Amino acid sequence: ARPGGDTIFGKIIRKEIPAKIIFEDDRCLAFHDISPQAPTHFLVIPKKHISQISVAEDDDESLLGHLMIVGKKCAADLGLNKGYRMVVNEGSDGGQSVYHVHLHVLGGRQMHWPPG
Amino acid sequence: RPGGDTIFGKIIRKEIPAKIIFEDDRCLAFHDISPQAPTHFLVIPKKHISQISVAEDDDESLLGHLMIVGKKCAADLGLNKGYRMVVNEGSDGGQSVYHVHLHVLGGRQMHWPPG
Ligand SMILES: Nc1ncnc2c1ncn2[C@@H]1O[C@H](COP(=O)(O)OP(=O)(O)O)[C@@H](O)[C@H]1O
Repeated sequence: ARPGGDTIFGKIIRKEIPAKIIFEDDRCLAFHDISPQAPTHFLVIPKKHISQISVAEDDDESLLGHLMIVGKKCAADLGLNKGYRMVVNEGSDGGQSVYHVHLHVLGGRQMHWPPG
Repeated sequence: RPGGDTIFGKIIRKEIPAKIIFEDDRCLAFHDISPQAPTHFLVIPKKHISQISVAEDDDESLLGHLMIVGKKCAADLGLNKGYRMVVNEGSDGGQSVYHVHLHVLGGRQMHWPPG
């Protein structure tokens, strides 16, 4: 197991391929999504490879919460003052495509209900 | 006031009924009264945080706890094919109640975009 894991996100974490990075620290990375579904759409990912939220450990609590705090801070820095939606997809019914935990943050338009 | 002045505060205080799934010292999980999937529940902190935008760095572990409780409840609700977790902020996010809440939806295919 490489730092960052074996998915495409591991290449982003290891800087092998570029991404438009909003924030980085020793625990996580936030970057814009290349297939945006809203005028602003970014991802916050842990540097630790957790494949899916369903396999997260109890002591990954802090890390998961950090993703959300980083998300909210990045949303504010990106000017999302009218609101936004955070999404985590799990497995096939959740529409998860990349098996590395990631938090979507979408805003800049009205989001509708249901959320897919 | 502890747990707040929203309907979710009333639920936490047991003043009105809810379809409670799980409780601990710091959070409550209950089925959404307006479900959008065959399983649709909420995980909420007992601490009244109005919205994710005002959460503080010291709330990190509590927020993560909502996600871990959500995953554990999803498993005990039979959701083995997946699910979607959602936090709405503000008007554009479609936030319905100004008390932080994590939605967990599954039991059907969730689609893209997520609203
Ligand atoms: N190299 C990349 N840079 C930015 N976004 C990426 C890259 N590769 C994948 N993505 C995005 O990663 C996201 C993965 O989320 P998942 O929840 O796994 O799938 P989807 O949500 O597309 O059905 C998608 O929104 C996709 O565009």
